[PDB]
Amino acid sequence: SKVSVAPLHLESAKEPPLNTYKPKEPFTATIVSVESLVGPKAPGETCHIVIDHGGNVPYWEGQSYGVIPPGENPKKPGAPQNVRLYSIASTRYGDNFDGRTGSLCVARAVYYDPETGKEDPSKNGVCSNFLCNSKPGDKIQLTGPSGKIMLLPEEDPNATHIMIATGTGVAPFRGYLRRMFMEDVPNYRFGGLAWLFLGVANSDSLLYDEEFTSYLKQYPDNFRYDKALSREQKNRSGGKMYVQDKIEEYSDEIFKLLDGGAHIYFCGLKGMMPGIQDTLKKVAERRGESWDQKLAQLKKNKQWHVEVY
Ligand SMILES: Cc1cc2nc3c(=O)[nH]c(=O)nc-3n(C[C@H](O)[C@H](O)[C@H](O)COP(=O)(O)OP(=O)(O)OC[C@H]3O[C@@H](n4cnc5c(N)ncnc54)[C@H](O)[C@@H]3O)c2cc1C
Repeated sequence: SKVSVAPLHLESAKEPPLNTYKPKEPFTATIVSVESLVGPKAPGETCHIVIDHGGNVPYWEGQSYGVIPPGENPKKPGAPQNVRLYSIASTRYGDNFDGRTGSLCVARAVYYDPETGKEDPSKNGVCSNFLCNSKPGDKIQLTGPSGKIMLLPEEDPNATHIMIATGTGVAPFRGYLRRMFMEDVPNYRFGGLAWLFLGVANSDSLLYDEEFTSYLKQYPDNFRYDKALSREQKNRSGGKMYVQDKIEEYSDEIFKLLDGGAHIYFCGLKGMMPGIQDTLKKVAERRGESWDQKLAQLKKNKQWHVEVY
C-alpha cells in the first residue's frame, strides 16, 4: 500500500519553485537528523541529512538546495562563504510525508596527501564536513531551490526512465522512485518502467539499497535495479566494474528503450561521464549505429538529462 502524504496543495503549482531564498537572506532551517549510509569498508563517509524547512522552502523532485556554510569566504574577507548545491534526495513531501522536511545525501570530501596518505583537515571540503558533522537542532542556511535539468517529465505516466548514478548521484533518483512507487499521489500514477543503475566502490558503499531492493518485490513489472561495485567486481575486459559496464550487459534492452522514447538520466561526479560515453560509443558501433547521431537525436527529443559535478 502506498503511503499517505500531505499536503495535497503541493501538487497545485504548475511551475517549479526557483530561488525562493537567495544568499543575502537565506532561510534558517534546522537539522532533524544526520546518519551514516555506509559500512566500515567504504572508502569515505556518506550521510543522509534530514532538514526541517517548515514548508517555507518547497521544491520539486530533481531540484537542489543551496547551503551556505558558516564562516568567511577565504578569497573575499568580509564576505560569506559561497553556496554549495546538493541534489535533494527526498520527494516534495519529504521523509516524514508532511511537506516539512527535505533530505540530502552528502559525501565527506577529505584530503589525503597523495604520497604519504596523511590526512590534512585544513584541506577537507568545508560544506560537506559541516553537514556531516551536524547534529539535531543545528541551523542550516538554505537557499534555492534551484535547477530544472533533472525535473521528472510526468506528462506520460507510462514513460520509461533509465537512471544512471554513481555515489551521491543516487539522490534525485531516490526522490523519483519514492514518488513513482512509495507515496500515494493520486495525480501521478506511474505505470511505466523505472530502471536504476548504481555504481559505487563496494558493497559497504551502497546507498539506500534496502529501499531499492524493496521496490523489486513490490513493483516487479515496473522497476529494475542493477549495481556495479568498482573495487569488488571486474568487467568483461578486465577493468574495474563501473556503471557503464552494467549498461553494456543490457546493451540491447536499453538501446531498444531509448529508441522507444525512454528518458535517460546521469547524476554524480563528473568523472563518471567519459567512460559512459566510451561504452555507449562501442555499443552503438557493435550494432552498426553512430553514437554521435543517436546522442544528437536524444538531445533534440529532450530525452537526455545530465547533472554531474
Ligand atoms: C547541482 C549539484 C548537485 C550536487 N549534489 C551533491 C550531492 O547530492 N551530494 C554531494 O555530496 N555533493 C553534491 N554536489 C557537490 C557539492 O556542491 C560540493 O561541491 C561538495 O560537497 C564539496 O563541497 P565542500 O564545501 O565540501 O568542499 P570545498 O571546500 O568547496 O572544497 C572543494 C574540494 O577541494 C578540496 N580542497 C580544499 N582545499 C584544498 C587544497 N588546499 N588542496 C587540495 N584540495 C583542496 C576539498 O577537499 C574538496 O574536495 C553537487 C554539486 C552540484 C553543482
